Amino acid sequence: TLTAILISSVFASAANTPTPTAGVQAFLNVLNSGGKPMEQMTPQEARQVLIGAQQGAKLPPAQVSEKTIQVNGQAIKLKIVKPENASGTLPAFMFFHGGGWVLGDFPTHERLIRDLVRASGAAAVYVDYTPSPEAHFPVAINQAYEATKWVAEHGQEIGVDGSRLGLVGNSVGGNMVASVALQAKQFNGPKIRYNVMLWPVTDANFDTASYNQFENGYFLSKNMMKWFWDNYTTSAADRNNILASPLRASTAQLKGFPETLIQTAELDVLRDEGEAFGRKLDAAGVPVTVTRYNGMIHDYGLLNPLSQEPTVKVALEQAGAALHEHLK
Amino acid sequence: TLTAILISSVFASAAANTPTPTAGVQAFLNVLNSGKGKPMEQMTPQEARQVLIGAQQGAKLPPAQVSEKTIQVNGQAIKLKIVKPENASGTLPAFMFFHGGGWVLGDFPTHERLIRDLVRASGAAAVYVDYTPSPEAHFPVAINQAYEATKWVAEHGQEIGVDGSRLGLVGNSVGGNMVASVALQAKQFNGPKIRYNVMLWPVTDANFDTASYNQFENGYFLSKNMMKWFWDNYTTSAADRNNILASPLRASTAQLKGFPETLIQTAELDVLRDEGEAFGRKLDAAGVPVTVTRYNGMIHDYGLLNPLSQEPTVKVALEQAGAALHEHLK
Repeated sequence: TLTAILISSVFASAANTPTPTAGVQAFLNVLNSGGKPMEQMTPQEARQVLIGAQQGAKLPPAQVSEKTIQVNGQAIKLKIVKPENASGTLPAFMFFHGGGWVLGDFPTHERLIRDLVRASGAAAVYVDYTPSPEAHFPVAINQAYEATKWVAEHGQEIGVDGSRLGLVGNSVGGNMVASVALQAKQFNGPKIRYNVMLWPVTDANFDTASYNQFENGYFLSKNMMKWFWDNYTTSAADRNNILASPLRASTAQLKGFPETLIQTAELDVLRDEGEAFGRKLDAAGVPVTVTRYNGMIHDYGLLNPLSQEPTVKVALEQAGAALHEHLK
Repeated sequence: TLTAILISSVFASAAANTPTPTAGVQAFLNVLNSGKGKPMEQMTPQEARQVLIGAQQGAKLPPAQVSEKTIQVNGQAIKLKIVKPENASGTLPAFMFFHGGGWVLGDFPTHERLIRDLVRASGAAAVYVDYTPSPEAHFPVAINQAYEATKWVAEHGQEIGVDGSRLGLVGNSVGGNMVASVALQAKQFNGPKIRYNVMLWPVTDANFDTASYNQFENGYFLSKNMMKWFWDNYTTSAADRNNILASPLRASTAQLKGFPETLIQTAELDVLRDEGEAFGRKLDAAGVPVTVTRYNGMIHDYGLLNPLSQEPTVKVALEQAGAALHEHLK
């Protein structure tokens, strides 16, 4: 009886090219119809673009606190985010924000951070590193490492088990994850349970296939990336330093890197260098997972206008679930 | 000074995003491709079934509870296997589980480790459906059994300790095809309600000419000739292959409107990769909430094959599928 209907005309019908999802396309359509390119702005002007765009988002419940640490004649501001009904001592992850070294701060990233805390059950420790061009390489990655060391050694002071410590970051913050992990390897600690590199920057080069395919029109442009790198450091030697361009590390330099998750966006100039870095990690014996989220642009999980995109909600839940498993 | 070390030669670099297997997947392929047996499509169904049975046999299973129930629908009996978290007691949401194997291969034991992993990661009960294999049956027997079993759980789930109103659909390969087929029947027949679909490296079209079909046609376990053989055992009818319950990629936007919220996982080095990703794009164009995740370095059935159950990507991918399902079954 059913089989007759199933084979009938009731169910008759009549190239995997990258395209944004409908929700991402709607965001891009307005952006691309707008004005002045970011690389022609001052740092202050560019910072305000992200501040104004992120302002006023609905924040999911979480507990936020603040601590300023003193390390090696340096004050470092931390913002600590915990699940709303947190009790007892929690594992933690450092959180390194994106923004091309020039942009970004805690409020711009707060919704993303809260999403990752909720999905992982772990405390986030945001590091308020000095932006570029006020500082150049390697000021911020040094601050990031020193703050990581402080949490590992003193984390009980903020209710965290510093022995169960991850590193999480988006974009240049994902670069910062790799930079802190490589410092920790060279300096014999602290131990890191897991890295989450969200759509990371991994190389000071602008000629991968994805750089060419998504050069303009996909929110993050090639020229923005060049501007960001120029504000960070114009030194060829710095750009050849694995703490800036971790894609340039050899297999031997990557051996022993922490277990890692890399998320990439299908329509992101940075996609190919993030995926390539994952392949290099695996060749060095590092346990690594690389997930490409189709239809997405760079910073899909950051931009508050995209916070209800189905892929965004799933991707961040999935990053949190992986983190939770590795912080037990 | 600390900066001095960071800018120093200590950190100078000592040292094209081409698809390659991870080291662990390559090790598995080297064992597999070392065998001197004949191609699967030259085997009898029984011989081919034994290949997958043996590949999966003897694996460590993570803790879970397993039970069985045979249901009677429209005069036909359908065997179910029900998998719950080890410490389950209390009503749970559920997902139907449709196994893969090209319609010819597969069963519960071959898929048990995968099913248990998804149950543990999601907290939900799995209801495996023992559909009739091909060529013993052809289209649409198995997808009808799958739909009838789904309807039964929705209406009678209390009998197995499940809230049938919170019901997902999960399957790998042709099982992911079966997810879409059951969802499209449910839309046509006005129920049951489905919270979430998880299509794991699915078959979506009876065509063999996508770029991934050509790039990965041999050497990556699942071959183009295997896929043609599986389809041929399932149905050689052109009309059936043009039916959206067999080739859901051929559905129009209007036919896909209202499909349940969906997660699709694809493997980078899988003939089926492109049709799975293309189906996700079609769902999104029809207003369906859909996430498509490609796992790099993986072959087809990365999450099924027990020799790959300790591959880092596998463990993470299945945890991530379970987390998405948990969020949608609350």
